[PDB]
Amino acid sequence: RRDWENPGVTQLNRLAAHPPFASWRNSEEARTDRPSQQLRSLNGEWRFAWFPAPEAVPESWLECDLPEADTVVVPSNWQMHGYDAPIYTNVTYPITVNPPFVPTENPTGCYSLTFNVDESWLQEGQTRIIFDGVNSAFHLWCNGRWVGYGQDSRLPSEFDLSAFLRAGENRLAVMVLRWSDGSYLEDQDMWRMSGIFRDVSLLHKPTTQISDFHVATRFNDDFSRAVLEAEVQMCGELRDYLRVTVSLWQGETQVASGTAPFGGEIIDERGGYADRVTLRLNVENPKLWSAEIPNLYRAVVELHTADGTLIEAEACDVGFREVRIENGLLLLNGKPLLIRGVNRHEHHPLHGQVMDEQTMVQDILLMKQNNFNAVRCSHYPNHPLWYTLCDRYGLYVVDEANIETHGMVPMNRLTDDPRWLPAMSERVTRMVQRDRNHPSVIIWSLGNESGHGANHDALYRWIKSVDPSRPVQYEGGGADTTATDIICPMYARVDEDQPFPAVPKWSIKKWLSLPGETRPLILCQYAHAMGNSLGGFAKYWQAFRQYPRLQGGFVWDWVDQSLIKYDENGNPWSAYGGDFGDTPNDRQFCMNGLVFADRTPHPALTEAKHQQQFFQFRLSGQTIEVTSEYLFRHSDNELLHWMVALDGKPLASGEVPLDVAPQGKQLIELPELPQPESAGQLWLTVRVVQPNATAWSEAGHISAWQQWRLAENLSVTLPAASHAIPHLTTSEMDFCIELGNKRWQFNRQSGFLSQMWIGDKKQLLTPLRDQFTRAPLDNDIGVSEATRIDPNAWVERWKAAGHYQAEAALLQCTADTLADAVLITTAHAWQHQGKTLFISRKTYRIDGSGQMAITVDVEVASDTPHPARIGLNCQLAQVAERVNWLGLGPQENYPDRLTAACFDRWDLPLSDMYTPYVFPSENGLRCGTRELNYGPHQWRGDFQFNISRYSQQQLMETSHRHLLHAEEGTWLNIDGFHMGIGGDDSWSPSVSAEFQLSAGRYHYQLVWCQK
Amino acid sequence: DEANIETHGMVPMNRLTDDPRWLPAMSERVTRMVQRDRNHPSVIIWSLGNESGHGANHDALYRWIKSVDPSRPVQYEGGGADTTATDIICPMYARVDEDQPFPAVPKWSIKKWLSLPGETRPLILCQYAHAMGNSLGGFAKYWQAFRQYPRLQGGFVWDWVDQSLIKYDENGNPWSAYGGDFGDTPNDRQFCMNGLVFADRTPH
Amino acid sequence: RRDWENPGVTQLNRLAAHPPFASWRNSEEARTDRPSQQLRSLNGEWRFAWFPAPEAVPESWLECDLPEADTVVVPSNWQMHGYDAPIYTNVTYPITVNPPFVPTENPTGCYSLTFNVDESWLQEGQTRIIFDGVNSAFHLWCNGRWVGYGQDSRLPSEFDLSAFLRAGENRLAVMVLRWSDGSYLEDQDMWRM
Ligand SMILES: O=[N+]([O-])c1ccccc1O[C@@H]1O[C@H](CO)[C@H](O)[C@H](O)[C@H]1O
Ligand SMILES: O=[N+]([O-])c1ccccc1O[C@@H]1O[C@H](CO)[C@H](O)[C@H](O)[C@H]1O
Ligand SMILES: O=[N+]([O-])c1ccccc1O[C@@H]1O[C@H](CO)[C@H](O)[C@H](O)[C@H]1O
Ligand SMILES: [Mg+2]
Ligand SMILES: [Mg+2]
Ligand SMILES: [Mg+2]
Ligand SMILES: [Mg+2]
Ligand SMILES: [Mg+2]
Ligand SMILES: [Mg+2]
Ligand SMILES: [Mg+2]
Ligand SMILES: [Mg+2]
Ligand code: NA
Ligand code: NA
Ligand code: NA
Ligand code: NA
Ligand code: NA
Ligand code: NA
Repeated sequence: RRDWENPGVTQLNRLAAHPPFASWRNSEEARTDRPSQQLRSLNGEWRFAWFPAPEAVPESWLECDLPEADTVVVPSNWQMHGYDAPIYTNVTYPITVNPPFVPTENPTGCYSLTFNVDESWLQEGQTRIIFDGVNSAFHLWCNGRWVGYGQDSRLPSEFDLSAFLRAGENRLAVMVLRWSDGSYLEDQDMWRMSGIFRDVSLLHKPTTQISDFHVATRFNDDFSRAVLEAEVQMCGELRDYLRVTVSLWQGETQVASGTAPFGGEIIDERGGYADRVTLRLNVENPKLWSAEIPNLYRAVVELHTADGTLIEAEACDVGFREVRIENGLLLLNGKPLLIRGVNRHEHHPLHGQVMDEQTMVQDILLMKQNNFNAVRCSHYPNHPLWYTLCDRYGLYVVDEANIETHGMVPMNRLTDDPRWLPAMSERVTRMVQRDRNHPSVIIWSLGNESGHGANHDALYRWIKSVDPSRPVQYEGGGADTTATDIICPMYARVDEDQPFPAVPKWSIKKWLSLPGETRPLILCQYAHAMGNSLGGFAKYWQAFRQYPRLQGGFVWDWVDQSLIKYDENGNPWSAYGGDFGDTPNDRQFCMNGLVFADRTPHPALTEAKHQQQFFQFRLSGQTIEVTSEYLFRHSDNELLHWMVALDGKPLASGEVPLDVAPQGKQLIELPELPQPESAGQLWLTVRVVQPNATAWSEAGHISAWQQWRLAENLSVTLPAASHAIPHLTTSEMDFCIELGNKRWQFNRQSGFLSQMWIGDKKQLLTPLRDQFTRAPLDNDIGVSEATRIDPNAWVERWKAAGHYQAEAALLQCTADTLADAVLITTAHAWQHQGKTLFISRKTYRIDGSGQMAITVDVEVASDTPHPARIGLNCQLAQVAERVNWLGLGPQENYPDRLTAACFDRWDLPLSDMYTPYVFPSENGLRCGTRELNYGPHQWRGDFQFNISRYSQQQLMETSHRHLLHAEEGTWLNIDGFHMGIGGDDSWSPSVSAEFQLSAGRYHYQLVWCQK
Repeated sequence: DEANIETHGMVPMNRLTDDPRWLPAMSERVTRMVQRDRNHPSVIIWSLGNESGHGANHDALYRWIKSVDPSRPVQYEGGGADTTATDIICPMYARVDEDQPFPAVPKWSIKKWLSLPGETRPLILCQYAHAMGNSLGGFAKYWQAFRQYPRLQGGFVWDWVDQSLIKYDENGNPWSAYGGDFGDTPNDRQFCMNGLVFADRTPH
Repeated sequence: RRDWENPGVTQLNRLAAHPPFASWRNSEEARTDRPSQQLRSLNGEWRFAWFPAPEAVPESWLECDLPEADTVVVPSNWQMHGYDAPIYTNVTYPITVNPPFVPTENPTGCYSLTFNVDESWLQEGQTRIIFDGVNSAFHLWCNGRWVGYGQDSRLPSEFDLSAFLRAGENRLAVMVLRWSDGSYLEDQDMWRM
């Protein structure tokens, strides 16, 4: 049969889909969500054997274990056990595109399990097996007899084993095909793996059972009254003595209960459903569910007899909330949402695509701690526990069908073809059937990157028809097609249009107002967090706040899809595309997360946290106005802390309880802040602290912050008469300056400061030179590759211009002695293929105090690409333990990504000054720095800097962080100016004009002195 | 042009048409018809089938056609003749002036149907005036209505030709047979003859 | 298999649907809607045998004409030739309602034809068979090898026979099932044939 090369066969003998069941036989257990004796896990140790194709599978395997098999844990992806390599390809399918056929060499995983079954399960009722996730298709045999087949790697497949099992020991055999016609619908940008990767279980249900149930909650105009309506269907023999009771509980309190015999209302000329019943329960003043306060009730559905004997019970958590689009706005409980979302793939660096509760809870907690209120299931239905957790912790979810055909040409080749309508419809319909009772799901999505075809239009209407309670979205075909209730583009910029033909990506602000357009706009993916990125994140947030119809978005994405590999000494390291011998591959494009694979945050997460704050502040005089962005709760677990500091030196602070209604404001008068006897800048910092711990945060959690510069007192105080005067020694090749136990040497042919001594100790490993380049970020590189250069990428514009090859030419080097100091003057030109790219003019003035004042004036040819930076650099001979600076921090910050950083005095171990991006590049800059301390040196001025054991050269020559090695000494990069990092996307230049170094002439000055 | 989908005998009538497991099967009956007949200018309206209730499968298919071929309206009478799966109010046997208010799927007088609150579509009976035996009494009352009301745009008489079959007697003489005459049972007897013309084309 | 008791399988190896084709190799003929040499009719006399269920059909029939078969005209409805009774039921299904199953006694018509194919059709190009109407479902074999399956009694089912024919005489074998899961969607008020 070759059922795995026929989109017309997506399954054989598979049971209908339905919401999570457990068949409790005790109502209270159902109410409490406790473990059910009728639902057994078959997870654990299985037998497994790998074959290169299904044809190679021995027939004996159906009857008995293969001696060559191994014993492995299930769920798992077999690539993670080393049986074959996982492949990282983004768009291009991992197999030849020739639908619906798959390669003849098709890795086949033969899993088997010998286990026991009690007669009690067989003597009555139905015993089914449930495979929550099998990638990508499989055949199932039980005791050597063929049971059935299933496709869709992301939804459960269940089969009735009642007639196949026997009391005692039984054997399951499952042949899993890596590739199948299902693969053409699974072209998501993620590792391509396979296997039994989600749970396997056995479920026992009575012959007469609850086969489906749907819960709806409708409200009156102000949400002070609701009706809970639960439709219940049965399978089995109808009998008049049968009943269904549906009860609603708020904790231990029973809120409502209704009982009815089967028999629905008349539907049409042939009657109604004799096998269904709908119970309707009124609820006054329901506690409403939202991500702010995830109030939940428990619905218990009991199937029983008139005399009271329970047959079985099913149940679910219920959240009272209405989701609707009106007048162009997405409302939840009648208030317009502001989605602070993120797309999250199911990824574990060691377990591959196998999810576990601990990881899930770790993700959720980090999300809520960082002010996210929503998640999109990019790009398939998730493991079932995820929805339970979103329901209870409180996150709005976009549940998305496992349909992605990105690699087709054109993208809608299959989605517009009716012969693929059935397979696609199963991917949508079965998801809705399984997840429609979860209150956390607020929007359905038809899949991802599959163009726009008529099949999407058919399925969009199917959903709208079956479940009017939730909007339907879909980005394919241009983001605003007839298959979406929400304009949901990916990577559309804030102000800049990208008018691609047929599927233009307009500026979001302009998109909203195109002729005839009225829908809300929520980006399905925005701000690509690959490497050092998130530049321009604030721009989105300012627009979402200013424009009602701009309702937010899902950042791309939560966690890097890096996998762990082990070196020669068995040490682990983070790998990406190509690292398993997979080819073609898309290299580092699999790492786009706000957190690394092991959940440590990237610095960008803090920028997200800050922009997504729920409290806004303005300052006026001594007055602070706090405005709450919560729609439903009062700030009842919040206090405001404030502190006033001069140049990092705290002068005063205090705290004020916050009591602001949702959407309201609170004024807070700060007490008279005394004046200050000292030059410097006074800064006010406020933080919102949650005094009490919550289900997702600890006591003392800071949820928001903001700063303002208050007065500044410029220094007008004259240094003081130098104790001594520096001496200049001139030789043919050098200018030397001596002062006390310090000496500076300037080489007359190079024109740079080549050496500095403190006593007899040399302080430099390489001379102090201008630097106009940076080891390229992922955003600077984009898609450019040696085999296919993208001449438009920043890195290629820089290379081509000669930025990385340009050599300094001396134009001038002079020394003069002044009354109290020595002045060195230098000028250099940087040229390439005879063009002058940059000209740097400087003065060094060394005085009686031993301070060295450096002034730098640079010219940049208007016709060369704007440079990555304009600074100086050097390799210091010293290695010191800490770094202390008065500037923005404490974490890495760049020009277009520094809103979350605060101006203060920070002190960190040197290694915290380096960001271990998997793919190395320029990293760890801190901007807005007035003073920097390292070892006995001190630099003062107004600059940006980074300091670490790695040279730019090394970072730009190294592709994996595990291969970097500390160089002798410390590399110090001190910049007058640094280009933004961008990140709107990572494949097209995205650094905003206001963040490019295009002024033509730049000036900066620093004072180097000994401390 | 009408898809080969009729599940009249189910209880309730949309049992299959509302079941996603039957969407595939239904879908091919509709998509394969459009793919075959879309270039004929005589086809001016597509129909989703007949007496199959109103199920979500119908809504999905209605949309698919609207999407693939916007040139022709889509109609479908199931579920009450004015559901969200039809561009045309297309009842079967609705009377001219007399309402028949059956529960869930009332059959209003056609004059009154047009003007129900919120209604604005054209009304063309998918089936009207049952030509079984000596019949067509009251035919003129429809025509008078069709002519006076712009939005009453006519209808399709039920039906063209009797489905009687020829049998031969003892003497070899042919005779017109109906339900049960072949030993078929259960059967619906003469309900198979409702045409304006006899099976041999002779007019009634 | 029992593909006829599974709404998940409405066809196997069937080609996509499309408007009426004739593959004219002369433009003026296509202009005038004249007959095309590339579109041939298989209508006329075929061999036919009736069985009470698919389980009763002999394997011999795939490769060899059944001597007891009769010669009858195609197209036709087998009730009209007297092999079984046509049934007139309006609403009530003619079979017990238990989708997607059908009765185990399921009248099966085994039709077959030996016909010629010129080498010219085989040296190049594609040769497909087109059944404009088969009620209600069927399996098709060509020269004893299985080709495919189809449902929906009112639309054409087409199969590529390019790899199955040979120049000269060829034999088709079509096993037509009276009832199938397709029957649940064919409850029109008319004779059931
Ligand atoms: O879709 N593409 O053909 C394509 C080509 C070059 C770069 C990105 C790109 O598509 C983009 O890839 C990113 C990578 O993280 C995401 O997968 C995103 O969904 C996709 O649109
Ligand atoms: O898809 N990618 O992630 C990716 C990374 C680096 C280079 C090319 C690449 O994908 C490639 O991008 C080009 C656009 O430049 C095309 O869209 C191509 O089909 C895609 O495979
Ligand atoms: O559909 N019915 O249940 C039903 C019951 C009794 C009488 C007619 C009837 O249905 C009507 O029957 C006529 C008979 O020629 C047509 O088939 C019409 O389409 C159907 O609605
Ligand atoms: Mg298949
Ligand atoms: Mg993609
Ligand atoms: Mg590559
Ligand atoms: Mg700020
Ligand atoms: Mg009768
Ligand atoms: Mg079938
Ligand atoms: Mg021969
Ligand atoms: Mg009927
Ligand atoms: Na907004
Ligand atoms: Na990616
Ligand atoms: Na408070
Ligand atoms: Na690098
Ligand atoms: Na009229
Ligand atoms: Na009739």
